[PDB]
Amino acid sequence: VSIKKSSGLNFDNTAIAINAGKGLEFDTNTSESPDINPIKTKIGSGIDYNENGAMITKLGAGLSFDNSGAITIGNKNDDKLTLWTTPDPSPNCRIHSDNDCKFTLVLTKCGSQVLATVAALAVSGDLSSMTGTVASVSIFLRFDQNGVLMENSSLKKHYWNFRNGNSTNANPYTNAVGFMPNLLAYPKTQSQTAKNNIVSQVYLHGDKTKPMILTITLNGTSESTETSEVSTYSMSFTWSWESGKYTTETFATNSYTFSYIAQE
Amino acid sequence: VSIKKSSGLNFDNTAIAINAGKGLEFDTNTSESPDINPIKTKIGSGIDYNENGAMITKLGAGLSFDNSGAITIGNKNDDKLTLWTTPDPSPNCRIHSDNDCKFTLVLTKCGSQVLATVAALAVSGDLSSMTGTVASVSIFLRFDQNGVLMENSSLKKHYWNFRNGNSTNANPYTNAVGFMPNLLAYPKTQSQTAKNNIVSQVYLHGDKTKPMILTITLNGTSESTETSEVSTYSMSFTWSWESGKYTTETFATNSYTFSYIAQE
Amino acid sequence: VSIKKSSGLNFDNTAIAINAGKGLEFDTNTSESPDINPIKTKIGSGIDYNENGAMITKLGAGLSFDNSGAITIGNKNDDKLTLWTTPDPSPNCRIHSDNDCKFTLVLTKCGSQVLATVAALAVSGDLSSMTGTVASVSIFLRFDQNGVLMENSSLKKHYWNFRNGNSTNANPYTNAVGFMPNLLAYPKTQSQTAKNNIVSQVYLHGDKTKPMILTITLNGTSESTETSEVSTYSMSFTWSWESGKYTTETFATNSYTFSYIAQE
Repeated sequence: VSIKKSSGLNFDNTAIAINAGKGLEFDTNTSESPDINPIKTKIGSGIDYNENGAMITKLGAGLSFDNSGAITIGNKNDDKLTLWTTPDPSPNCRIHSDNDCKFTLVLTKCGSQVLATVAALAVSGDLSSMTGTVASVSIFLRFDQNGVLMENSSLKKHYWNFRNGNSTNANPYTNAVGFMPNLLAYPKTQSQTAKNNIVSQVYLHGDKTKPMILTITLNGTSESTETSEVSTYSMSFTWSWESGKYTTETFATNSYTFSYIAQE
Repeated sequence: VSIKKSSGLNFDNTAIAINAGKGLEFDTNTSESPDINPIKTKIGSGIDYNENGAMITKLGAGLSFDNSGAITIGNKNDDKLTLWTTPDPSPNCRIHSDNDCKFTLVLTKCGSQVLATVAALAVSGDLSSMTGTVASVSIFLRFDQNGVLMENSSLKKHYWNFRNGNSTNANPYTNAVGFMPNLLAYPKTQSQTAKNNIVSQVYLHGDKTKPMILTITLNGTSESTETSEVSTYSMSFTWSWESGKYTTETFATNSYTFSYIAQE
Repeated sequence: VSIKKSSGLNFDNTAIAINAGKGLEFDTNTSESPDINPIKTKIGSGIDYNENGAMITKLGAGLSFDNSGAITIGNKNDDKLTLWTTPDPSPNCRIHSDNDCKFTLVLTKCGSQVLATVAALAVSGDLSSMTGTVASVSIFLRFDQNGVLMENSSLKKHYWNFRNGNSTNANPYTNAVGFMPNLLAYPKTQSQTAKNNIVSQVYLHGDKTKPMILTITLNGTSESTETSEVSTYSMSFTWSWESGKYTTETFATNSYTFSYIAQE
């Protein structure tokens, strides 16, 4: 028996056998091993086996296959690079009384930063009924060390979750630290550090004659320190204006875009 | 004829054969088949073969090969994650009269949101010659149910397509739904719902003494309801100021950044 | 000897050999080659070999493996899709005198655009001590043809690098053109082209009563034309307010979000 060792064949005690090297190996966990030890590919990270025994790239969060079977950015329904209240939230927030507001917030992770958009809409009355001697509105979000929404927030927990189409995951998320405001950039503190805020002039109902100041706070003064409810990450949105004004108006803001350094 | 079956080979009808396992198969599509089938690799979604027969990961939109043969994000040339008018557009928009303005708009898909940058430059004359009794400028985009720009838009159709280097795709796109404003978040309506708008104070020619208000509208009020030309998605840009101002000025805005929840 | 050609084996002049097809080849580099060449997988771009000899997807910038070993978007210990000064810079910038300011700037690549966040803080005195009939503060970044920070810049070179956790890359970056402002969209010019800037009203210390104008310049008039130090790309941040105001105040800004079209 003459073999061509120059092409993957060799001996083992004068017994012919295919000399497999890289990317190749023998399936040890065969029903007939060592007798029947079929040769197969040696895979690792990023690759997996199809139900049909075919090798495929194992895709994770953020990726998916297109039509030609190529890998593209984007997710097949489930999307964990987006944390939100859903694009069209039912009353889900409290400003002065329970469920008096529809709060909209979409956090999209873009690596070291989070791109966000926000909008609020009262659904129980005019400003005068939600403020008192106050000429401001405040919506706050407190998160534990895992990025999980805490009870002492203005937003109801049920529909604050990762994206799933135009809705959210049926199951509550357990970790979103990648969406939290970076603690080195925005430390926890009682002192209002300029860098912790994003301050702009906005307009009630988009009306130029009805200006307001929107102040967004990352950690810092928006952190909860109450006994038993100390938050690690936090973020609040405050709208202020000249006392006496808009008393009869209905609180309704225009969508607002902003971004911040992420914790990880 | 001694075969150590523990190493890939086997005995089929007293004939030495290769016992192929996971990730390996026999090419039954060779000129000389099924009598002579070589051993090829078993591959599925995410994997392909180049001309040299080597295995490579099949990349789609958003991904590309690093000069080190690594998979990285981004397509310097053909890029389906960017719908724009090119960065250096020629007279391509109509404010008052044909081609009287250069309109620059870049929509960059960031998953659940679209990050965008906009700028406009009149190239035919001063504000007076483009408004009339109106102290404002409007640029609107109408899209069919597939995200294709409709005839009833201020922007011309030729150079509004997916990115390719610093220019556009040669072939007109047929779907950009993932770039369209989310209908649940921004419904089509005859009503000025605050959330459908983004409103900020901008400055003409970047001069602090020449303030203007910029109202970007998503769907809703910017939708086209005209018989035969009813849009599904739309966005408009309106710049307004005190009537009787900047009559001899050239309309030139600074670059503005905003983002919005995408349809998908 | 009989052989089953329909199963990967063939005859080369009476020599039994394995008929290698797509995705396979013979390792002709072994210590025993060119005679005892084992059979191995033919690999190309996107794929690499484990130390264990297994096949794995070769991941580059922007990608990484998660728990289940799947390919996911995101990079912790090395993110070349983020060029920053680190989230918590020590004095690292010069406004009037050396190290008199903590300049924070994060540039995150989002395909065709760079998403950015900026914030500055003086750490040596008040506004009067940094101005003098000025009524403004400027911070400029000049870059060479590779996107490498130049000497005639306000920011110290040391900690302006790609991201690594909450710090920077141990090694100085040699190319970041991908983070530079597009030259076609924002040309180099002694002329103040409206589109080259981004202008907004901000507030000192987030105090509604202490407004300022923030002018960001992409290339254009921010480019250095000095002999021997002629920048290719550049960006500047200029804060101006009404003369005579805020002389005893310390310069502190709120975080500012903005974006621009990238060079590549």
